[PDB]
Amino acid sequence: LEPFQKNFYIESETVSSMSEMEVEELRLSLDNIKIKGTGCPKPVTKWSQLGLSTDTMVLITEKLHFGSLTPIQSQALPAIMSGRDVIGISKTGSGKTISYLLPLLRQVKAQRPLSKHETGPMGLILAPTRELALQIHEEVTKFTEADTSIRSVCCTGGSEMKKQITDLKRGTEIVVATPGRFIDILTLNDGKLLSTKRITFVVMDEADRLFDLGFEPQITQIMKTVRPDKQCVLFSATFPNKLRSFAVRVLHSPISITINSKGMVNENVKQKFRICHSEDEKFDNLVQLIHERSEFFDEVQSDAKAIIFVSSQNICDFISKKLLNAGIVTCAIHAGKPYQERLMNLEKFKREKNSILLCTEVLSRGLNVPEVSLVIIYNAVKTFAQYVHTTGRTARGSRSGTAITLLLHDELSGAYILSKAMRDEEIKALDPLQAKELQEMSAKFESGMKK
Ligand SMILES: Nc1ncnc2c1ncn2[C@@H]1O[C@H](COP(=O)(O)OP(=O)(O)O)[C@@H](O)[C@H]1O
Ligand SMILES: [Mg+2]
Repeated sequence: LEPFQKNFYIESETVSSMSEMEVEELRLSLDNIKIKGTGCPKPVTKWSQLGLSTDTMVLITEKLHFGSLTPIQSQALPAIMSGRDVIGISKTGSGKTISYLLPLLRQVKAQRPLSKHETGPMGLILAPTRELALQIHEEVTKFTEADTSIRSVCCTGGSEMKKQITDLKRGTEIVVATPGRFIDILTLNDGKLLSTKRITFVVMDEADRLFDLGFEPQITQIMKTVRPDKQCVLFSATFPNKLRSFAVRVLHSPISITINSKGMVNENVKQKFRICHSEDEKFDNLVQLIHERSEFFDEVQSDAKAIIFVSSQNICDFISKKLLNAGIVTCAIHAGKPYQERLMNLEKFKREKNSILLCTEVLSRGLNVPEVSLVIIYNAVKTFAQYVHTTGRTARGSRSGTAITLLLHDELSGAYILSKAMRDEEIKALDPLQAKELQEMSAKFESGMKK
């Protein structure tokens, strides 16, 4: 019942100044960060936005040379440092260790040191295997080497547990342990060797594996004995129902952070693109797509509408007229038409069988049209939010249709977005060449950015 500080995070002015629209775009760009729970702070983008110690900043930026945070770090660090229970779900190799380690270190460092009668630890990291525990312990050691105030001990079934004990005799601030082994240590020396009294921070790492390998009973037993108001975090590559059930029971008002759990675009949407080398070739492709649609219609005839999004009023006027020369009728809408003429076009589009709407991307914001069978993005969009909003005009659950982007060969940010928004399955099903050109473009954008 001794009071302890859990909430340390002071949001930097740079992050505070970020608008909610900017945060949404940032979360999309960081491998589709999705949050559940209330009061999650904005994600950070620099190590310097976190109030880390000078020494930690040196290790991270000058010895490990980390230049950017992973998505799970960007969002999990501020949330955990704000004292919240957090569930973090992110693919293997995405930096989950540091995501919990830096906040653990901060909380532990802030507390009253162990008195001579206190065994520790203050922090507990549970891992499903000896090998994993040892790895975590290595990281903990690295980040605590320069600081005498924090010791770590790795408690596993590692050859000489006898070499683990003698160490525990001296006390420790952090224990990294497999769950069965931790419980065993709790009974040694009449329960006087290692105590849970001062545990304020618990981490469950590789938590799906903690459960698969049969540790739920041990972990339940551990949670029941740690103080109820502990901070607890759970990190894992997957989040099966049984683990969720455990998490919900055991965590207090947790924040859930998932990194690319589902597609930012509805999975039923068929995403496509065509790379063109000039506006002329782009228009030729548009006409061809429209012709292929019409052929399909006859074939089917043994109401599927389309929207073409363009960037500007001028391009809208221009394409409407060119399509008409090619014998293609459209309803066009852009801010240069009076309100009545826009309504007229909307109602015509809705009323007419297999109609085509030509619309500027900004008129699409407040667009009163039902979802459609086909979206053609004539001018490739350059943000994730625009791409999700535009392709979303064909998202209709199981009855979703097709979204096609006409991409110029120098539209590197457009390629980058496609490369991240399309499904892995879609990218894999691409013709080797298409996939090659897309990746090169994406790569070019990526390098061009940092450099
Ligand atoms: N921001 C970062 N930039 C570069 N490398 C990182 C970053 N964060 C972590 N790493 C490194 O990436 C590797 C995998 O990190 P880890 O925490 O083991 O991933 P996970 O736990 O998600 O599988 C490790 O070598 C780790 O030190
Ligand atoms: Mg890990």
